[PDB]
Amino acid sequence: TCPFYKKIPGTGFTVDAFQYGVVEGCTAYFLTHFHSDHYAGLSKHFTFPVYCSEITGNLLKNKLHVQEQYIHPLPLDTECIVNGVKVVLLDANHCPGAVMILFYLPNGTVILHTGDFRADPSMERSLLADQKVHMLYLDTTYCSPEYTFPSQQEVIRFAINTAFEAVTLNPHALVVCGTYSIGKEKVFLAIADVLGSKVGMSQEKYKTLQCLNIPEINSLITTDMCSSLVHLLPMMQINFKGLQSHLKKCGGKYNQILAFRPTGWTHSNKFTRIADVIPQTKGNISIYGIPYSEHSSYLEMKRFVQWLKPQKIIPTVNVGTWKSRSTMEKYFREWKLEAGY
Ligand code: NI
Repeated sequence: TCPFYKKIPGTGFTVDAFQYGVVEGCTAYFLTHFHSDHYAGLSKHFTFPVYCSEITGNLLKNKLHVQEQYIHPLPLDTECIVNGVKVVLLDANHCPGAVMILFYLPNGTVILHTGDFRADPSMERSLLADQKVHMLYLDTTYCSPEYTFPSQQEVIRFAINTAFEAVTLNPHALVVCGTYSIGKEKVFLAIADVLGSKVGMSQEKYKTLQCLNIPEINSLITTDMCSSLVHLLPMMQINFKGLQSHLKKCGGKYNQILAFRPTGWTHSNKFTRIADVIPQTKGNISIYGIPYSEHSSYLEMKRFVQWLKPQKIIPTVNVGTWKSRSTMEKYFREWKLEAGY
């Protein structure tokens, strides 16, 4: 059965609730983004209305074969009416097509569901600037002060310089990048761009990328692996065995692999600065874990919330243990007392 934090009170609406069967009283299902924990349950047999971004709608149609008649894509930053309720989708600064949803309830309550987000000061000049928000359903993934990581910009800088240096020293090195979902496409795109290569990948991943409306994409990606020196592979294959095996398949074109695993936060963020990051090496294979996050750091989340000043917060992540729930509630209270709302 559908949990309470996936329901929008006073509406016919749910958010990211497709794994529960038919939800009692649900007249429209919103989907914030195409990540599997959120889309779980959707397919070609789904016959209710789904509301989402254009990009998300492209993936529903082409990857899960949902029928066109039930996909309702909405423009960003635009007041829209859905079953008699005013809504707005806003960019979530998560993966491609990821939104936050503003709901304007009949009774005057205003609710913001962030879906999955990376809070940014640029959100303080969206349509959020104009009015008060009563409830905030918040992506609390890294809601604890030990969660620090660098900006996305600093991480790409590190990666571009690393890859550029290695291939310039050895023109027979291959660069490999791990993936398991949409998101983080800048990692592999920026590296291909500095090396003047296209990024090569399987047919299923190429398809997924063709749904994302990225400008001049046909110029960056390809399924011909032989013509590319930046390869994408599934994240699980980014280990010494998986990579040695892959190198075999390249038939003596390359004699070295430099690979990257984009993670979220790892505990080595507590001690090491981005400039100081070093790989794990075995033979002619090196692997860098790089902390490219698409979720708010603690400080980025705090800033957004203390700006917003919601009357009530409902977490959507880490909600399963009393210890986590308790911890999050203590931080909300601090933030509230510190800012004075
Ligand atoms: Ni996500």
